[PDB]
Amino acid sequence: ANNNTTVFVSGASGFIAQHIIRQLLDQNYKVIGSVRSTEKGDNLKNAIFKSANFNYEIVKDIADLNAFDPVFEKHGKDIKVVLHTASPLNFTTTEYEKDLLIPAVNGTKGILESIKKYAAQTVERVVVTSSFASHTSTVDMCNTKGKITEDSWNQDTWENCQTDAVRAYFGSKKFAEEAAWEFLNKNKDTVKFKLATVDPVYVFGPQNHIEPGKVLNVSSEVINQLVHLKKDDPLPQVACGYIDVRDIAKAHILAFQKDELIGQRLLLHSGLFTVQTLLDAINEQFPELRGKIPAGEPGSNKPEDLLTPIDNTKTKKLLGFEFRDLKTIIQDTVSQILEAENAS
Repeated sequence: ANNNTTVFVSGASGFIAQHIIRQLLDQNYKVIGSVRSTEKGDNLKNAIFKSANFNYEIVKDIADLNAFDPVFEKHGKDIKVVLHTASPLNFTTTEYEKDLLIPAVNGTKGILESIKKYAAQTVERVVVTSSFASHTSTVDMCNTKGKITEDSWNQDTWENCQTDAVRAYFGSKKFAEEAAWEFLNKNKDTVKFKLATVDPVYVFGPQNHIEPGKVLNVSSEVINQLVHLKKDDPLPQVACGYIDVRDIAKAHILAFQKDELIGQRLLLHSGLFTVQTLLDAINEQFPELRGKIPAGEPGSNKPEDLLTPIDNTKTKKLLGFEFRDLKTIIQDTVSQILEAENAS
């Protein structure tokens, strides 16, 4: 029955999306992904996924509100599930409303309007990839006396998130997700689909695919960065929650399969980290790197002493599977990096 179900995945080349599609194909779903070019789609179909159940459509700019109209006109009677993972390109700008906020909101509104136009009674489930940033501003992320849950919202306004590039990016995620819930509320009787959102913290984990022989490109930066720093190199400053990419992918799939996930914001978060946390874990699990990478200041910079606590009890109860912990993430991520460089 899964092969009788077509799932549309926007932004199919992405880090999260590739794991979603791998998992979907492993469950014998029919998948149409959207890609920015024929060469990317072909590389995906024939070098990465290698499946007759993966098709692709070209969608170049999700800031265009009509970007998904051709897809749903062509396939509007077949797509039962939409996993909307695509985000606008993030680039340096000082015009945050024009270059960040408006494209992010249109990036959500567009595909929903396409569904309303061409597939209102066919699409049964939509899952939108959102962000921890819809739950908190950057300015509210470092309050050890507060608490963030799935019902928390980033409190910034359209105007005050524009003070700086990271805060504006956080605001773009907030307003993009708000647009999804607002669309659903305004169209409750016009469209059939049920909506959930998957809202991840900082994403760690192994690449779905590595092409060998290459400098290795990795989709989550900080672990690969630390692995390649020398002993005396100055340390980056990075603190957030962490979540494995494969758990995010699995959550998206449950979020269209399971009726208990309907209408929920799912906070995809396994634990807190600072760079010290990562160094401690990497040094412990990879003897070959001790004395080669930084040690940092073990015991300093505990994330509990810096970050607003995150309580995602609801999400963990509803998803019903155990998130990978930091040790597993570091083992899988670092061993993939080291083996790939060994092979090249």
